[PDB]
Amino acid sequence: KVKVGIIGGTGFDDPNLFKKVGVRQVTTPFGKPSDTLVEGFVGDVACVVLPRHGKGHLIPPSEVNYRANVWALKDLGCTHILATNACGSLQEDLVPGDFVVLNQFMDKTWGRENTFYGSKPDSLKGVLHMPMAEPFCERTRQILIQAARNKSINVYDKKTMDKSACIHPCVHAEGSAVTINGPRFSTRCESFIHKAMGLDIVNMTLVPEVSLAREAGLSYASIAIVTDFDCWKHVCVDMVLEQFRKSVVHVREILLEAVALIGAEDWTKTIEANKALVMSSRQDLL
Amino acid sequence: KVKVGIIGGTGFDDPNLFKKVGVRQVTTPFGKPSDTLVEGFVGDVACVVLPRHGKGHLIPPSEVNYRANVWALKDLGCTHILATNACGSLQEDLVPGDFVVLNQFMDKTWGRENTFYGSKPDSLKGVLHMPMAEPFCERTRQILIQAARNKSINVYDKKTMDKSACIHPCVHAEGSAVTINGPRFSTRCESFIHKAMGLDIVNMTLVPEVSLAREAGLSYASIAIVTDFDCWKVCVDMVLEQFRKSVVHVREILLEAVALIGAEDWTKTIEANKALVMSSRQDL
Amino acid sequence: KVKVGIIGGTGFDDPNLFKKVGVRQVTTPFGKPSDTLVEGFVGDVACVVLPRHGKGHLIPPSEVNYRANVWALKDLGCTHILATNACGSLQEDLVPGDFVVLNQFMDKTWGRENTFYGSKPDSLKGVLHMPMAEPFCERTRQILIQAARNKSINVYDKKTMDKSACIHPCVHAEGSAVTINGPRFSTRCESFIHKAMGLDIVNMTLVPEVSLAREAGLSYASIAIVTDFDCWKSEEEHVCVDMVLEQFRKSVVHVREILLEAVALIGAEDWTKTIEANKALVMSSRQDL
Ligand SMILES: CSC[C@H]1O[C@@H](n2cnc3c(N)ncnc32)[C@H](O)[C@@H]1O
Ligand SMILES: CSC[C@H]1O[C@@H](n2cnc3c(N)ncnc32)[C@H](O)[C@@H]1O
Ligand SMILES: CSC[C@H]1O[C@@H](n2cnc3c(N)ncnc32)[C@H](O)[C@@H]1O
Repeated sequence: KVKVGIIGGTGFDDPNLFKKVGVRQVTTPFGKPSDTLVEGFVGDVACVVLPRHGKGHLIPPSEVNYRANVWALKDLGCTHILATNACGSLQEDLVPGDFVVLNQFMDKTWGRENTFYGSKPDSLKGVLHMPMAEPFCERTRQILIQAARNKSINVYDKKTMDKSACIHPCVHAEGSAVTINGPRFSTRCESFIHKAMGLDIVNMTLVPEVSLAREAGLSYASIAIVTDFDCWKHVCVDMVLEQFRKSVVHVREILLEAVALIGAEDWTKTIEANKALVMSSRQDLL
Repeated sequence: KVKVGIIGGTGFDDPNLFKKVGVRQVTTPFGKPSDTLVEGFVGDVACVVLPRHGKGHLIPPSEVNYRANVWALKDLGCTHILATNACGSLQEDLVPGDFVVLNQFMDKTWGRENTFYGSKPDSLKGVLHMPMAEPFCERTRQILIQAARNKSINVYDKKTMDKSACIHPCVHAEGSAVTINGPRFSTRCESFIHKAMGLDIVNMTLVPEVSLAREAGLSYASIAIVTDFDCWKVCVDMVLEQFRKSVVHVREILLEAVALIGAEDWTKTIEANKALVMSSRQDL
Repeated sequence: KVKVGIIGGTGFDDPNLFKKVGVRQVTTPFGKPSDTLVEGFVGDVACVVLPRHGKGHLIPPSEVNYRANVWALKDLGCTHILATNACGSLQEDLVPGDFVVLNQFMDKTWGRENTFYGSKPDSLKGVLHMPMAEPFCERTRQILIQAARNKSINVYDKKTMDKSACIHPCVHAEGSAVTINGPRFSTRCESFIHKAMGLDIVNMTLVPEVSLAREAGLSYASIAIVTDFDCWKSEEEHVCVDMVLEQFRKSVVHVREILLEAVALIGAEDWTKTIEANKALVMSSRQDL
């Protein structure tokens, strides 16, 4: 049976997705998650919410315990994780107030625990080399886009639609993220180099969250909230929080509809393949 | 009033900038600085100098306590930091013996403490997300450039001048650095990749020093010394003589830059520096 | 005079290279190596082999003690290190089953000890800034290439041969590697970005091994084994552990043949000046002295 975990980032401290049924404080083999987990239901579908940066946003991106957050949701029997991520746009048609259902990323983070497996005592025994060519669960990506359509939110696909058909605010049907380590924002030089590489948005939290989700055998998809233009075009904290304020109502609608849409389908084969993928990536056993 | 801290890179392990008035062996919340801080004056202007690599150049770039160095200067009441940074050139017009007053960078460092704030036990409490689009203090950059002019050094600005102004040796009035972790120098493949990205010089020490200075509310500017062509493109005695001549020039730039800083009002700039820190605290 | 160390990667967790003469259980000032080191002879040349990931391949690329592996081989008197490195191809002409005698790299690793020297108690006292423009030992590179020829394996030299002269499987006489930190494989986005930078292969273990060998005054060369296309070529078999191990199975005998012949070729030459130069480069790179 399906159970959807939700990891909320900047601006999503009041998800208001369901009346809470229960509240749970857990530990994992990798430490404590960012905060208490809040439990409830969307229809018949069990749902669990946690704030990535903890209540009060005291934890910076580089210090978030991504391993504990993902493993805590796995241990509650989540089959899916939906994530929100505030980001800066590197592209003219990705405008503050738009959303992006990411399908690609380039990793520029460092110093974070990015795998559950290793040779040290605070990791699980083994060597896990996971395929990441298409790093998200494509089924769950498409459910996020379909949820946007079902809630009458514009969807823009730059492959099949002229730029003049891009009506803001819109959900972009694809996009690539560069994940930088933070906590500072990029220089103009860095922003132009990321733009020249063809990346669409920049953010501090996607990785290693997406990677650990796949290690945990979970279907993961992110909805990126464009809160600013990165400085190739000026981003600051107050600018980001103000835009997320204007966009959070849509984030809620999409996530709410997405959970219901997940629950309406059979995931048996996908889940079995998620699990089999973890086992076939163990080099120490092969 | 103003007080200018100076962080001396390679070639400045024992700077003879001013008569030593006092010395300060301090400890910061983030550990010990690279060495004792030397206090004095340039005319009327208070000044503090420390060698980034310590006496004897025993501390490699990745192990320099950038947080302690910057915070120690802040605790002494510095309003500005001037820094020197030896570098390799990535471009044909940047020649050994030239200098660069950097205005941009691309960060390839890792494993260094690059922020004063966090939830970790060895940081101050808070989440600080600093804007860094133009990461230096532009007033202080122009002062280093003017100091070079005042000491009869050629200044070349490829935005406002044609190539005829690029007469060596010259101070390049803008430039972008890639900061690598070291300690090894780049491969030819790495050098060509950085060149293709349009970067001007490569160095090991600019970041996180520039980042932490802005976190500390301080105006910061770097004068980079071109010591070599990086290996995209040489007896040691000639290299050392040329570096020696470059150090004389940089010493003159720094002393003149301190006097230039002391001659202007910085009230509003300093208030803006501090306000940028406060408005960058997301946890508040 | 000469003694050749060998660091075996994937496919070499049990090297099986020569008759075991001595088994060394050692420690270094930087900790324990990945496994015991096996000493013996290839023909008349002394040789030492160790598995980079240890016997069970329980040590991931990010956690290998590169410093201890290299220093341990130095302490046993090695003058040379030959390394194998499994990799994915970023280029149409580098096909699974080919090998690459690397001559360049771009480093995207982090969090690994990459130098013997520093100011902390677990390093040697000093500051070493090594030049790395051409980061391999060129004589030892050419010996790997000659060893392929002596064993009737195709050699492809893009500088002197046309694209239609590339016959697979072949040893490529040059190539650039991007070293990523792992353990995950690259995304499609990352793979196309590395390809656009002109890199030839992607791998997780070359760096800092190559850098520390030069710091130790040793001649180092890597033979990269193309086990997959990296995921830019989606119309091919997508990279995974199982595919890598399967291709390595089909290639390992030829890798051993090149290694064993290269060891013999190294012993057949004089290295007095090259070793003196390796050592002098270390001393002239000390910036505390
Ligand atoms: C509160 S502003 C910083 C937070 O917003 C995100 N963010 C928004 N815009 C950007 C940007 N232009 N670059 C990087 N991260 C950004 C980051 O992931 C971070 O957690
Ligand atoms: C004492 S030599 C090492 C110093 O040289 C500087 N440097 C000079 N040239 C280069 C270069 N081409 N690449 C990197 N760093 C360099 C680095 O910042 C380092 O502190
Ligand atoms: C078992 S597959 C992963 C191992 O082989 C190497 N390898 C093979 N293919 C790749 C690839 N496409 N990218 C990165 N490393 C690879 C890595 O260095 C690692 O030790």
